[PDB]
Amino acid sequence: DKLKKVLDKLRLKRKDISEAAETVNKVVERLLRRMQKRESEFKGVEQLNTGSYYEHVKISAPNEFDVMFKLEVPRIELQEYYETGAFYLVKFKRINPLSHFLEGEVLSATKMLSKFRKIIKEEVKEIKDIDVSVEKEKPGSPAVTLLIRNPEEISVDIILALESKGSWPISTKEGLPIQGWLGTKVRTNLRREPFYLVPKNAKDGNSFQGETWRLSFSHTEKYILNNHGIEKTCCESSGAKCCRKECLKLMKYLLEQLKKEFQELDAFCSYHVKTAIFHMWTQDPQDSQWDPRNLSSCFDKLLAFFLECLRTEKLDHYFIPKFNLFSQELIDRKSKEFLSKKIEYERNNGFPIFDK
Amino acid sequence: DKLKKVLDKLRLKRKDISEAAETVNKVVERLLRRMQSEFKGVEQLNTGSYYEHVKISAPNEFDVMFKLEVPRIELQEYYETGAFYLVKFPLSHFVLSATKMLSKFRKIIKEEVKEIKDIDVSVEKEKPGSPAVTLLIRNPEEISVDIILALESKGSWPISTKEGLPIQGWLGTKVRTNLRREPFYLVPKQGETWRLSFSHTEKYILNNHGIEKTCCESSGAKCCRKECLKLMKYLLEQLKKEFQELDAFCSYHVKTAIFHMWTQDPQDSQWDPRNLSSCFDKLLAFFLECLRTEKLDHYFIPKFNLFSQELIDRKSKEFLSKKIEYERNNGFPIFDK
DNA sequence: ATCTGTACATGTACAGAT
DNA sequence: ATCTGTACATGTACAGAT
DNA sequence: ATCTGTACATGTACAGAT
DNA sequence: ATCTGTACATGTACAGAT
Ligand SMILES: Nc1ncnc2c1ncn2[C@@H]1O[C@H](COP(=O)(O)OP(=O)(O)OP(=O)(O)O)[C@@H](O)[C@H]1O
Ligand SMILES: Nc1ncnc2c1ncn2[C@@H]1O[C@H](COP(=O)(O)OP(=O)(O)OP(=O)(O)O)[C@@H](O)[C@H]1O
Ligand SMILES: [Mn+2]
Ligand SMILES: [Mn+2]
Ligand SMILES: [Mn+2]
Ligand SMILES: [Mn+2]
Ligand SMILES: [Zn+2]
Ligand SMILES: [Zn+2]
Repeated sequence: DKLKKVLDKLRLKRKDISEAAETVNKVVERLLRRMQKRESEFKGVEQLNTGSYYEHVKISAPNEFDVMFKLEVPRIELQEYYETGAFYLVKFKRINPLSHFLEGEVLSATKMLSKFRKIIKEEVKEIKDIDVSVEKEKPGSPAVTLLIRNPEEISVDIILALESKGSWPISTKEGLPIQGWLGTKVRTNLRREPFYLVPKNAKDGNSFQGETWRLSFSHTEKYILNNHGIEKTCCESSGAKCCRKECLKLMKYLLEQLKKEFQELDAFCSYHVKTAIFHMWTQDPQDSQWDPRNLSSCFDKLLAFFLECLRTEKLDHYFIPKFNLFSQELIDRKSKEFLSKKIEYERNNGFPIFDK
Repeated sequence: DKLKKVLDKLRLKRKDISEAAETVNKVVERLLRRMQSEFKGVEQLNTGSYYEHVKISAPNEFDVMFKLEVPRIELQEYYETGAFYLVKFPLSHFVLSATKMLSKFRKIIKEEVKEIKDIDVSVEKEKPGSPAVTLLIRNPEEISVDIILALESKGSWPISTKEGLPIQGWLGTKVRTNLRREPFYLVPKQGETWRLSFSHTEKYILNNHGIEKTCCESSGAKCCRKECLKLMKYLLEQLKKEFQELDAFCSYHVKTAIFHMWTQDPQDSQWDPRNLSSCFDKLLAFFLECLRTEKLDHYFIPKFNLFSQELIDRKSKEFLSKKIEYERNNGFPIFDK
């Protein structure tokens, strides 16, 4: 009852969805078209909608959309970047529209993301129907973000991705541990899907950065979010309804509200809570451990789990086990302790940040 | 005990599987070579008990579709039968006559089988009522192969199936929609009549049969759904072996009955291996109810009654009920031979 | 005359709305 | 409960290119 | 267009642990 | 008797090379 009314707050409205989806699809269509025209290096690029809005876990308002422009790159080998698991150099044996981005065998991420961005910037200029601009480039972002004033503000991340259809890299062998939850045939099929590489695009000044790519599994996460039960009928019209997505929404909201207020929490992002809950879904595979009548227990055990990840400084990538999103090298212990105390406070005081 | 012991008997042996399959693959590989003639573009889809892992006793009967992609055919229902259709609009020299198409198809097989000199393999006399060209093979052991000619249509499933495949509370709506996006097939049966085939859909179900995704997987629990199919298949095989009065029954009847039971009883825990006996017994009970009411509807085509008087005589159904009721109430003597 | 990328046409799970 | 807009998977048509 | 290569599902088999 | 783990065998989906 307490949290059922928070979810009612977080529920998107069909009117806002229509209006936001109407505009967003128009801009994305045009951008996809221009990509195909002339002698564009990105001809052949294909579209994949990913992220919260397409998983039906986008909360509060349909105001941020993530879409991937994926380019199939054949004949490709990969140099893992310093045993980090998630970052790679892309190389080419053979000797190609991507020639202008080559740097002798190795493919440049920033060169390719700059040209990409240039094309988007230009194509946005020729849009007089709607109020749309390109956000200033952010470090670490593989995206070209559109800022739309549809009266209301709307972000769109155009994510540039390489597509490889070969078997996933060995750093993911022990990843995606869904055998006791979605099972082994689901895991095999998912791992027959392509894998994706997005530009790391850091500006830390370290070697290789600028030619460093990062693995992406947004497509697999989209599948998992919309096929999340041990029973095939979970949340279907002739099935029982679980509270897995509702729990993700509340956790997302906790982090969003806190992040709006305290900039100490800049290190953190919603992908953290997304990863923590994929683990909880593996830990607690049965649909009967996400009964909507136990919403509070379920939300509380997800918080308990997240608290332990913050304290023990460990939150493994769901797809790349050896990569720790809560490593010291990524977030201070101070930043983690600060969030740990803020979560315990909300936890033991009636969640007053939900009423803001 | 009894039933575990019987299941041990019916279990195929790795060695016999290895021997039969390599010989069977040789003939199908060679036959499918030849076909791509008017059947160029024919693709091989393996079907039936052996490929569903419910073949019992011996690997001695294999089923194969040679399906043919055929575009924008008009379909027309046969006097409201449900499952039989006339087909209208390379294959020009055949309304598409199933009889005609089958015969040339047959002619090719026959011709090519005559060229095989490394395997003892002949073509069985044509059986009226069979859409199959059947091969009889001798390794030192007898093995028969059904080469099934199918048309493949990539459009919506016909209207008579709209209420079919009632898997919604079992395998669910997403599975049902994806299955119905697969193509549907048409198979020869009056001379130009074809029949719908869903062997491809039945193969997926047999191998994705649980309400939980992990059913019968390495990180899941075993159910006894396939063992019940095997036991019921065995009971009918042994009865037909002995009673010519049961000539009109076939294993597909048993298969159809258990699909209904799997829909009636969707939860994996209703098919617990610790409950093999009751599960078997309630399958027997359901099958007798089908006999008693003369009603066993095609799982994909609900109006089509496989147990109508028109196809199986009232006498034959009561004869099979008497014999099953007997074996049921006597501890299955027939399982002992 | 044919071929074929692009995009209309069809159907339905999901979840908001009445 | 039923009605219903969006997203998305797959089947097909046809303008414009061959 | 056709075929090999790869991965892992579905089986059977058999011994050592329960 | 049943269960676990390893070995052994076939089927099948699809990347990619020719
Ligand atoms: N740090 C990251 N590492 C790996 N994948 C990430 C990371 N950040 C985002 N992604 C992927 O990109 C998608 C879009 O990210 P985004 O930050 O918009 O979050 P979201 O999941 O869409 O939710 P919301 O935008 O409502 O916070 C994520 O769903 C995830 O699949
Ligand atoms: N009357 C029928 N109607 C529809 N499909 C049928 C019919 N008879 C057989 N089939 C299809 O052809 C397949 C092969 O049939 P067949 O007679 O070989 O039985 P089976 O299921 O393979 O089992 P087994 O040979 O072990 O008894 C079946 O599995 C089914 O898909
Ligand atoms: Mn998002
Ligand atoms: Mn984003
Ligand atoms: Mn068979
Ligand atoms: Mn057969
Ligand atoms: Zn659910
Ligand atoms: Zn099972």
